[PDB]
Amino acid sequence: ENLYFQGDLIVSMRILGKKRTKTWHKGTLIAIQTVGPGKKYKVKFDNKGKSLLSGNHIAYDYHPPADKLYVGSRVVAKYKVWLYAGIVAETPNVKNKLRFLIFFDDGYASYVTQSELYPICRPLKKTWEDIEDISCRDFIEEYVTAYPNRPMVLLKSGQLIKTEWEGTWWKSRVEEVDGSLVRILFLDDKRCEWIYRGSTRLEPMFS
Ligand SMILES: CC(C)(C)NC(=O)[C@@H]1Cc2ccccc2CN1
Repeated sequence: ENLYFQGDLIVSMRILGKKRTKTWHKGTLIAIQTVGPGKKYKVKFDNKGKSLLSGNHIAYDYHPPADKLYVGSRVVAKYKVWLYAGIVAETPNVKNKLRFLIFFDDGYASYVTQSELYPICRPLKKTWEDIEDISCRDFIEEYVTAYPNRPMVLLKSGQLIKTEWEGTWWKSRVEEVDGSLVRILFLDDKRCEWIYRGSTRLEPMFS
């Protein structure tokens, strides 16, 4: 069937849709289609290109209130600028200086503000199940289900550790810490990366 209304969605509303590039872009919801138990959402992007999308591949073009965001919520967030999908790993608290921690679908982790977040319209029941990379998907499942039990390594600036990159271990140094993230300096390459303190890319977490 062709619908005009479906839950809180209405044909003609402005929305965000996931493109094949895996970045998300503004468009208009031009149709809602049911095929038995299934639903699909036709989006006309602002370049005139059209996609027929599942409801987990559209997001509202507003920032949700704090009380609708949980650990495990499926969101689109500003990725450092593209909009990219992720999972809420932390909500605002004193220890994170009132920010949201996002685990993006590619494994990148970043703190963001409410104004950098958008809610996915029809998330899956197990919100991680549409994470394409299986290693990332399993990590998020474990993290979200185990929460608030979160093993993390306690690290201090100047500390020498081994960090993973491209499947091998590298000599590295902790440059700074920000909440649940650590900025690692790869010593040979002389460049830095922000990494989650519970990541098994930090050899102390792996071992
Ligand atoms: C862009 C980020 C994520 C900082 N990565 C890099 O710049 C990588 C980091 C790295 C680590 C060990 C050995 C070689 C390399 C090459 N550049």
